[PDB]
Amino acid sequence: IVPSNHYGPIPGIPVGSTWRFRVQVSEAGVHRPHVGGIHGRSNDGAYSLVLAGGFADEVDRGDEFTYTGSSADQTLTNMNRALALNCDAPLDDKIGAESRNWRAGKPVRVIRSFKGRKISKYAPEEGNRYDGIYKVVKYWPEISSSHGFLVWRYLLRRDDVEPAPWTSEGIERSRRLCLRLQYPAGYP
Amino acid sequence: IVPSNHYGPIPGIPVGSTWRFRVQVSEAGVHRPHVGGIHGRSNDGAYSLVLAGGFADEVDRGDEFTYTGSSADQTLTNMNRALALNCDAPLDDKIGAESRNWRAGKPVRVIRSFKGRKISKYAPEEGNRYDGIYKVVKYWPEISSSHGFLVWRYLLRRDDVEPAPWTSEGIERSRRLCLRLQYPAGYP
DNA sequence: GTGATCGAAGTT
DNA sequence: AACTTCGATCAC
Repeated sequence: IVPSNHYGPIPGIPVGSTWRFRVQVSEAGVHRPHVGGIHGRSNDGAYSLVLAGGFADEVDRGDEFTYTGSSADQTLTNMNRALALNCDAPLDDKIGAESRNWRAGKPVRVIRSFKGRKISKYAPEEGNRYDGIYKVVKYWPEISSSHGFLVWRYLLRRDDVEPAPWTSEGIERSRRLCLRLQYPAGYP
Repeated sequence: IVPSNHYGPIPGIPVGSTWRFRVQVSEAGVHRPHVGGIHGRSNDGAYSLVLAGGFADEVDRGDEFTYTGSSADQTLTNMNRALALNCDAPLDDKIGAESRNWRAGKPVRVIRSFKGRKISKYAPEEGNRYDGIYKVVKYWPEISSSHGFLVWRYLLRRDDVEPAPWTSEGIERSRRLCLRLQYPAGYP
């Protein structure tokens, strides 16, 4: 339906949509990789990402959250560099950079998984929930507090006309459209 | 239908049956893990295994083949110990052991994947093929020729009344039962 | 085809 | 519930 390098929201899929399995999200076109947390291209940008609480030192305030790139020190390559390119700022592989106009940054589809409940209060009760479009305000390398190795950190800030699922308006909208947890066809 | 610790062939499923994906094999009960190559229990034995050519130094003569346990030296624990228990011989975590009566060993369901074509001429053209029951003749630790680290090796020998799929009789049987590559229901 | 990956079942 | 584990997809 849509190309793999599609930026922005997927047509016909409103914020609050929830799928049980990652493969459902892949077939839906929201997040193509079956396993990988980040969908993007190293010489273009990042198209989507998933919060599944993989890092104990990550935070989540809903409108803003931190993200970590994918036994050794991490580097700004592949998906990490892809995510870095979305930031409206010159690329800096040493100390990172901060966007001058964060809203000018490339749009990123953000999906929160229930697995993130161990680090995030905004994680859904079940499955994987599309929470909308976020943008990279800044990024920088740092030593991870959870395993002592260097990791790349990213700041994501929400910029979407669609109301957040945890907000009253988002609740009213999710209820209005009867958005509920969808299992695969004929699931036991 | 059957317990997870079931030894021997799965009822109603003849040798030569082929599925495209591992998940099909999991749901069929032939090999429960979705990813893992070995299905067994560390304090009981091994129930099934998959040949997908993961090790370049493995061999396959059809009736007999070598298998390797799952950056560092391997140990005789978990699935490896499980596979070791199937051998009719005292457990030896130093130099391994050789069965006195290999036919007395515990039965192991063996599934060959097309991925094994790079090392095995017996690997199927497509998907994953159940080739029947094998038994562990012996096992021993050795330095892997493909990455220089210590690995545990296993010798499997076929003992099944059902004819092998590559044999004339197995061909005639597979043809007779119209056994062909099965895709998941409603696959594009 | 080679290299990469915040997924699900099973065992423990 | 934590750990172990020879898939499926898309990026290069």
